[PDB]
Amino acid sequence: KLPPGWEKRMFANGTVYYFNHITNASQFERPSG
Ligand SMILES: *[C@@H]1O[C@H](CO)[C@H](O)[C@H](O)[C@H]1O
Repeated sequence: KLPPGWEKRMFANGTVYYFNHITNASQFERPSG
């Protein structure tokens, strides 16, 4: 589905984004590394 450590996450206002649990990185666009 997603690259190593990445998973979907969401803000309290209902806005969805991508988050890396291993590196603490974040993106509004679907990740590739
Ligand atoms: C939802 O809140 C986040 C920050 O919590 C961000 O500003 C988004 O743009 C907003 O839609």
